[PDB]
Amino acid sequence: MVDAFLGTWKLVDSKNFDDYMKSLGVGFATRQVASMTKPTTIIEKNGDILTLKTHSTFKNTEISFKLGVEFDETTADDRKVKSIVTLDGGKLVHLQKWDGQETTLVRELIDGKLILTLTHGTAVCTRTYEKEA
Ligand SMILES: O=C(O)C(F)(F)C(F)(F)C(F)(F)C(F)(F)C(F)(F)C(F)(F)C(F)(F)F
Ligand SMILES: O=C(O)C(F)(F)C(F)(F)C(F)(F)C(F)(F)C(F)(F)C(F)(F)C(F)(F)F
Repeated sequence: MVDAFLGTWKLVDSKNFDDYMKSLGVGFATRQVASMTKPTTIIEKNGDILTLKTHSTFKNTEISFKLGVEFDETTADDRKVKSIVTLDGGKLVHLQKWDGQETTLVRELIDGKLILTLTHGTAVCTRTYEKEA
């Protein structure tokens, strides 16, 4: 039931991303660049395999994963994590686990916009994406 997430999305709003990055220990110079970067997220499916690409002028990432099946991931900030993505309440919930820590990356559709909520520790960041043709 992931179909409405699929496509190409552009960042159009960000709240508290610096807080989130700082909670994860990202260095100030990197946070400075990241705060001014507007990534493009591409979400594709091939049967029950999703691929999620994040493209920007700074860093790119790509993950592929089966819904509800754990996968190894190396994050943009070089954390080596155990990840799982599942559909929960109509949201794509990506949970990353490493060193007993956790962070969630939750995507929900609200009025045709894709809202990404990032939570680590007490930091909660909300990033809004709009669909590109
Ligand atoms: O897709 C997005 O909009 C996003 F927020 F930029 C992000 F790519 F998910 C991200 F959170 F920045 C991240 F790259 F995944 C990150 F978590 F790795 C990090 F940069 F925030 C960290 F702080 F962890 F390094
Ligand atoms: O610590 C880092 O070096 C990092 F995680 F790679 C990052 F630079 F923070 C970063 F994630 F690239 C980013 F800058 F935060 C970003 F803004 F590029 C991103 F999050 F947008 C994207 F997802 F593209 F990596």
